[PDB]
Amino acid sequence: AAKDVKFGNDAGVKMLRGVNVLADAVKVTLGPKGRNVVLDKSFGAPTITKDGVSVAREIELEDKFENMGAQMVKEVASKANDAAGDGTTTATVLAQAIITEGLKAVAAGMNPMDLKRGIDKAVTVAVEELKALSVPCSDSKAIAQVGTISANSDETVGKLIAEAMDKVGKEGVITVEDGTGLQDELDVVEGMQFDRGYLSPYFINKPETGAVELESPFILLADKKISNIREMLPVLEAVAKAGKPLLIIAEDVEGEALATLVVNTMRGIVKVAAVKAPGFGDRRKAMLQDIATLTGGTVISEEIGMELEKATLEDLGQAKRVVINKDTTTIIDGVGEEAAIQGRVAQIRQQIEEATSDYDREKLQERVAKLAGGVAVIKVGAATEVEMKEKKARVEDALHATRAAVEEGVVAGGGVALIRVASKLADLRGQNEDQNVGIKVALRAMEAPLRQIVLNCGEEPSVVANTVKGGDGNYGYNAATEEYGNMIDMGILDPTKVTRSALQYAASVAGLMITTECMVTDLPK
Amino acid sequence: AAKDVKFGNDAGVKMLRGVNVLADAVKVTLGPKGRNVVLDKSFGAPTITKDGVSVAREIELEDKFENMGAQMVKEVASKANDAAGDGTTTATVLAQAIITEGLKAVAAGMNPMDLKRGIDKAVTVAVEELKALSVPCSDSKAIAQVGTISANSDETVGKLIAEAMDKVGKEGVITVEDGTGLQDELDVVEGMQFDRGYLSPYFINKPETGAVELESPFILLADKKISNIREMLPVLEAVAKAGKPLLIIAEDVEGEALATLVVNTMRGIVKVAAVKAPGFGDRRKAMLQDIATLTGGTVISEEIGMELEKATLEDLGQAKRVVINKDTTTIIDGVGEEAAIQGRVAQIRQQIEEATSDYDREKLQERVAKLAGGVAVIKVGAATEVEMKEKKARVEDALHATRAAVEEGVVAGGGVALIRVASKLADLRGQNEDQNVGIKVALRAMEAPLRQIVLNCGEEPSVVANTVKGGDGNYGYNAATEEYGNMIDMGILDPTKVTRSALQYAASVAGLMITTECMVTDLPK
Amino acid sequence: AAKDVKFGNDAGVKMLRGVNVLADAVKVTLGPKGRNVVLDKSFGAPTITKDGVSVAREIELEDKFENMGAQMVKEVASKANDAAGDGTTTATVLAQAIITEGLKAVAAGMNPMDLKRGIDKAVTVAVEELKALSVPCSDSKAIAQVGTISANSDETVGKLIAEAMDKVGKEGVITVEDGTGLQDELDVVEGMQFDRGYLSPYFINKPETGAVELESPFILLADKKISNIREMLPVLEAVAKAGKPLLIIAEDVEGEALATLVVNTMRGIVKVAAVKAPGFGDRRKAMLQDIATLTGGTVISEEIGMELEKATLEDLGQAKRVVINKDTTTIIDGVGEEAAIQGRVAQIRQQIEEATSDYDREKLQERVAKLAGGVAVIKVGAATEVEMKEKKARVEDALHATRAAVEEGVVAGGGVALIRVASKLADLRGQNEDQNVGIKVALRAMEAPLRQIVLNCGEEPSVVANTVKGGDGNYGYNAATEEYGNMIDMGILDPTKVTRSALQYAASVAGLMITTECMVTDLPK
Ligand SMILES: Nc1ncnc2c1ncn2[C@@H]1O[C@H](COP(=O)(O)OP(=O)(O)OP(=O)(O)O)[C@@H](O)[C@H]1O
Ligand SMILES: Nc1ncnc2c1ncn2[C@@H]1O[C@H](COP(=O)(O)OP(=O)(O)OP(=O)(O)O)[C@@H](O)[C@H]1O
Ligand SMILES: Nc1ncnc2c1ncn2[C@@H]1O[C@H](COP(=O)(O)OP(=O)(O)OP(=O)(O)O)[C@@H](O)[C@H]1O
Ligand SMILES: [K+]
Ligand SMILES: [K+]
Ligand SMILES: [K+]
Ligand SMILES: [Mg+2]
Ligand SMILES: [Mg+2]
Ligand SMILES: [Mg+2]
Repeated sequence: AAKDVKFGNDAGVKMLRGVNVLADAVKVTLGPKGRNVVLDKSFGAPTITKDGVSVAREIELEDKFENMGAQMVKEVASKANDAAGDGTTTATVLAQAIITEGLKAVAAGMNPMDLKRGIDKAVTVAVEELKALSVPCSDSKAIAQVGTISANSDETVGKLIAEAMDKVGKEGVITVEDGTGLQDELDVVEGMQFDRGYLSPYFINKPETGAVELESPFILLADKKISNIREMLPVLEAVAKAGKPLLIIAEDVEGEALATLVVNTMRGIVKVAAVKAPGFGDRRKAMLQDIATLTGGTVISEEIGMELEKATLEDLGQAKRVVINKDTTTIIDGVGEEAAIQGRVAQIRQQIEEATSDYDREKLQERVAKLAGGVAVIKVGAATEVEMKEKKARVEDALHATRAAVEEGVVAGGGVALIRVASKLADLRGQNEDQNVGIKVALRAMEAPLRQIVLNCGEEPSVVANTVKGGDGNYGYNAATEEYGNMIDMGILDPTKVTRSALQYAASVAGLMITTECMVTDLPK
Repeated sequence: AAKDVKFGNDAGVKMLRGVNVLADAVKVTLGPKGRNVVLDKSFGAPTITKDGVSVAREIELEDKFENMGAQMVKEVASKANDAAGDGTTTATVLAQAIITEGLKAVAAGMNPMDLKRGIDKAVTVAVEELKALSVPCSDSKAIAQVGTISANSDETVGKLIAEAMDKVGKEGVITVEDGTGLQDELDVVEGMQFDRGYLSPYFINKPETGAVELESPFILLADKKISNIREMLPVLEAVAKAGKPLLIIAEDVEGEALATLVVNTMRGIVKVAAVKAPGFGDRRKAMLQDIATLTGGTVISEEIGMELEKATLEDLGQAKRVVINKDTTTIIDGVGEEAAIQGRVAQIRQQIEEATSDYDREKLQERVAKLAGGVAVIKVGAATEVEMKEKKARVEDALHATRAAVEEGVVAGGGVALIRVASKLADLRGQNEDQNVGIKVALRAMEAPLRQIVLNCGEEPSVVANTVKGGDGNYGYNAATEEYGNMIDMGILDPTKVTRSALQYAASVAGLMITTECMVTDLPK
Repeated sequence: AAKDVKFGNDAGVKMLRGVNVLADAVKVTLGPKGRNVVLDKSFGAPTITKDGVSVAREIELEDKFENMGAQMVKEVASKANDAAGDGTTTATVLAQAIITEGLKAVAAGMNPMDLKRGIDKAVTVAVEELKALSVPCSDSKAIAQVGTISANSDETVGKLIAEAMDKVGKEGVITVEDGTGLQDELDVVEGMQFDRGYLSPYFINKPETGAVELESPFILLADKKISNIREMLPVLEAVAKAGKPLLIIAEDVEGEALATLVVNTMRGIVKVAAVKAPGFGDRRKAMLQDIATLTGGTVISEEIGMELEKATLEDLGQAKRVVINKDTTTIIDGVGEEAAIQGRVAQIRQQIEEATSDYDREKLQERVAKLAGGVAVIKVGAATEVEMKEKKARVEDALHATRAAVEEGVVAGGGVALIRVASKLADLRGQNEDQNVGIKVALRAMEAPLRQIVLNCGEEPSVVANTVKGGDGNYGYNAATEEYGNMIDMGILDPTKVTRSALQYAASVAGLMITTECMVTDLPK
């Protein structure tokens, strides 16, 4: 259709207005004193939230160009979310800060490309510096603290997460479900859990959790790669009857075969999901067997001259339920008999005795623990369905944040880490003045998170910012108590990963907008 | 419906306005300092590009007449693209330059036909002169340089392309696919690859790549032309069963038979694709056999009194996958047994020994290399899906440009080649004054590319243009470093083919517009 | 619906405005210096043409009455086109000239009927006078010249046409197809070709060429007229099987039978086309046999007591392909065996020996030549698909014009023939003054073609017209070189047939408009 086309400044003011509406709506929810945002619903009462992502999803503007600016920066939160699962609001205020000053510099006549280069250089060095300052979240105490902090100071949620990770390990699978009513519940189910997700989406039958769930399915344990569907045809049909879904746990399911499975299960033609076998090399085969012993199946390896074509429903393993995430497979309640299973345990138990290497020893103990990984399930307390659904949300977020914290060290929260980094880069320079302005734009935007947190408290941003910059190290402002102190000692930490991600995605989208010269959209008609 | 009709000047100003909107939007993306253009999307964030073609595709104007002018010049980029696969932006700025001055001359009262004749004469001589200045891109170093330059100075992409061409030859087939994650991968697959594309589109089942892809298909190796479908009927039905696609590799598939295949495979009635046999004359038969030995098929030649009717699925060859472009067929992983294949190699290996001619020797070595051409596959590095998808784009373009460079010599880039050519034509004259003005219009437009590249840098076009014209030879302006020097020594080259194409298509469309007296379009209703 | 009704002058000015828009758009394309007209397309770039018919097809006006005038005169071009296949633009400028002055005379109070009578008388005498001046286009040199002139001075196209007519005779069938690429190709295919077209349209399966094309069809050779479908029923069903089309070559297919064939083949119920047998009388039977010997069929004549009912697929002849125009049937590649065919040739070859009459001798040689007419196929050169498609158009038009030239003598081109004729009619008078004005209107309009050709050159119409009228004979203005001279010696000729047709259709439609008193059209609602 006929288009409306805008250039330079005309386009810039439109974009800026669009990012401001989005960022302003989102940033009021930042930190312990975040404010509420009410989102209208077509039916019933409006939604009241302090969740940034929830607000962003609702933002769409009337002016086509302003809407483009809003949808562009909205990409910042979504990418930061996909990558770290937290810090989307932080990423959004960093982006607004960089875009605002960057566009001002452009309007002033500065070279957009140089501005972007300067911003990029500052971010590159800032990230290195962020790593240098990064400390860990390994022990259960740290995990508890981060969990508590991520749960709005709810020490309860903190303990839960810590206990759940103590059961299945901090790398294990953990889920949260509605509670039976009052008092939380934590139980490990099959069963076993290993680090391997679906070999492709679509298998996802429950987009609510973005996971795949199968009930009383058959489990094919093939010790090899599967490229040709032909091999599956015989077993797939055997499973076609008995009306039960099939879980493929092979060394890997490549294009040809995988593509077919995706299409067939897409047409209701037999429900089948595929995931890679745990581990690699030798231990892979040994582990693929542990699953067999657990599900009562039989490994189909070519090493013993076995063919998938010559595989009956008797070779297949089976369990009451199996769940698979983007990167986790959990088999709940397997058919395997305690005789075989417990016997398998005894075997591996001796393996540990004959262990001549710590590495081999560790790997073996990992198997016995799993067989004797599973899935830790957290059932949220209650006392009224409303509160129960709420606490469930908090536990979910706290878990998500703590998981991120465990993966990559931690740094002082409350926006102080970025402020310390910015101060260390005061002498950073580029190839020219415009690049230097870009560097300064980035260092200035690095104070935005702390300033917005303070602003949401009802305090003065410049005063608090000035005071924090005055000290050093982990010295920061505790917005919950409105007292200065050592952020680490007060338990206010952020996973280095979310801080880094927030900054990189903010600078990335900001750089693109700053170097945008023209915009095209449908004519308002 | 009722039409709006415009004549002369009224039509001219409309056309000019339409080409200006398109050219201005496109030309800002020219060269190393090209600016970004933001293209609106109905959903999500806007597209940000420095790619001229991407911008042109989005240009459509409200005023019916202006839109006609935009769509007309848009033909310049598309034809230059189809012919050389690069230089569409260059072609667009040349067209705008020729159209602008040409229409001004017309408004001044000059004869349109003479103006066009003059422009044509200048372009004819300019092309001859361009050939005279043309130098080569034969060795891997040159290929690497061009690749690097086409990849925005990414020496990585440069090395990749150079290595890929070193594997399958600079005339061989090369593809790029998403990487497994971090670090690039280069592997040659079946298999073999020969220079023959689909005998007609439609066979193209994947318009994304504009190629045809078949999985585990049967390969009919007929040593003769196929005109009558009757001959195929028996084999086509044999292939109808077993549910596998068919690849026809005959001496040629003419109208009657071809037309049927296009219609049938068009109705899902058996998937079949046809391509000519590699080479011609004697070597053709020998090569058609190499394919047989590779795919485990049997050549059906009339020389041995064989009929296609009397051909079973046992005579047909077979491979896990085959891909065919506009002019390349690649058979990946053939059923042929290493015994037969490796034996065939030994045969041809002796052929080379008994070779009494270099030509026959070269041709034989070509066969052994292919059997012992295939398809080089480039898997782009990664480190996040976003960057991976981006680098993939660059490798694709760099490859496309380097391929063009390899085909036809090279000339100084940065728009200097056309400037040198223009200076050599200062004394060119026509049959009259109007023809002389046309010649001058063309020589003036030849400076436009260098001027726009400089303008995009933020420098002064006239000053740089003046300085480059001041020197001679490969003396030019390096827009990346903003330093003058020897364009060739700095590695800034353009395939003579893209420069020539850009100029000819620009002059061609410009000539048509300049000689347009009337425009007809639907009434804005 | 409610109508708008206009009378006399009100209607006249509307008509005149409508013919002026159409004629003005069309006439700029007249002659060697014709200008371009740009025609808008709903998708892609506009069409740029110098072809009058192409422009006329696009002309439709908003004002209902003006549109009526445009559509009426548009009938001039279309009829001239159908009758001579050239001179549509010439016919259009003659019509505008006659209509313009004629309507002015009417407005002045002159009797419309007398004006029309005068115009008619002038045209009647002018045509006689045109015949008197008419010279021939018989030898290949003349054919080459006309072809070159009709191909915009492209001596290449001229040679092609000349060679094609040298192969199949100037009365033979000639077609043009896309070339294989670079360099033209001329080959005679079956086969044989005779002067007989489809016995009715509808059989036309390819409206693009307005011809009928059959592949591997059966050929019924009945030596008699076919009125009753009953006779065909048995053979039609035999042909229903084997899934092959049928070509009926009988003495003639009359109403009843023909009507059925048209209806059945109209419903996909068996594809059958019918054409009369070549020649008449005795030679007819002999010729019908030559076709049999060529297609391997059997003539079904009642003379030998044969019935169509008792005719099997074995009696029917057969060929790989057959094409039939409005007045030409060409059988390509017949099944007949070279033994029978070459033997038949020997027979007729002796016939020529025993020939006691030149007439019988000529007729026999015609048969041997055909059997030892066919269809000459011209494959246009190339060097890029665009240029190839263009040159193909030129060859098509040049062929069409040359064919017309060959049929009926030639006269000086460049509009001089009509000017010479007009000068010879200076003393022509009618029954009254109004009739005399009508005569003058017609003689004045006869200068219009030369004047428009000159005007398109950018020269002065009155000066050139005055100078040409000053000399005599073939003295004219060469618009290509802008030099006066002998039109015939310069090779600028027009078939007398197209000039005559252009004038008669122009005067015919003009006469109708001039005698129109009232117009009725739907109310603009
Ligand atoms: N007591 C506190 N004092 C100061 N800052 C705190 C305190 N508790 C938490 N924070 C900080 O608040 C920030 C996180 O706030 P919040 O969860 O509202 O936004 P986000 O994580 O950036 O985005 P999302 O909407 O995805 O949660 C981090 O900088 C965190 O360290
Ligand atoms: N360092 C450089 N200095 C000057 N010119 C350069 C430099 N590097 C590349 N170029 C030139 O830039 C031009 C190519 O730019 P670009 O790829 O943006 O446009 P294009 O090829 O004309 O069209 P497309 O949009 O199809 O790519 C060529 O003239 C090339 O030689
Ligand atoms: N060198 C020439 N000088 C003068 N007149 C020429 C010359 N070459 C061709 N002509 C004339 O130009 C006329 C034909 O022009 P043109 O083909 O443009 O129009 P047309 O045949 O009247 O209509 P159509 O659009 O059907 O072709 C004829 O009168 C022909 O003799
Ligand atoms: K919040
Ligand atoms: K570019
Ligand atoms: K013309
Ligand atoms: Mg958070
Ligand atoms: Mg390019
Ligand atoms: Mg003509």
